[PDB]
Amino acid sequence: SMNPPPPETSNPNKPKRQTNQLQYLLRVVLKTLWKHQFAWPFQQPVDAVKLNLPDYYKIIKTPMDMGTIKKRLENNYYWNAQECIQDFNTMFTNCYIYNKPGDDIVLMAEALEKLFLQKINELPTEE
Ligand SMILES: COc1cc(C(=O)NC2CCN(C)CC2)ccc1Nc1ncc2c(n1)N(C1CCCC1)CC(F)(F)C(=O)N2C
Repeated sequence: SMNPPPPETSNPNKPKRQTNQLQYLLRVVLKTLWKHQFAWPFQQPVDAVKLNLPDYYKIIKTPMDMGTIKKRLENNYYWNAQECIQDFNTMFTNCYIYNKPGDDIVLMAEALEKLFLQKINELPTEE
């Protein structure tokens, strides 16, 4: 089976704004997660072909990854911080859905999610 095209990261027809919360999501949240020792499987779309997972895109219909999230942030693709937060949650929950409790990849996602939740708890108030 083929991989799907990666999620869209740019759309010239979308309105754009910068907010202190979206700036925080890029400068603090994404940066903190990216450098984590368990980040690397989440830094690009799942390549189901390379990984020989023919059923991955049969099961996961809303793929997401931190490479995509970062590009969306850099491109001012998001209008609301909540959109970006949803994309992180989609990434984590896709991992839990496809895989099984206790799997190494799940433990990796769990560590990132812990850190994510800590940083989102420190999200500054909308200015
Ligand atoms: C360079 O990339 C990899 C390389 C190798 C790699 O090189 N593995 C080697 C390990 C040692 N043997 C000897 C050869 C292959 C393994 C995994 C990689 N990448 C990856 N990215 C993302 C996911 C994932 N993997 N998952 C893992 C679970 C276990 C097998 C895929 C399952 C998943 F479903 F796709 C998933 O949810 N995510 C989040």
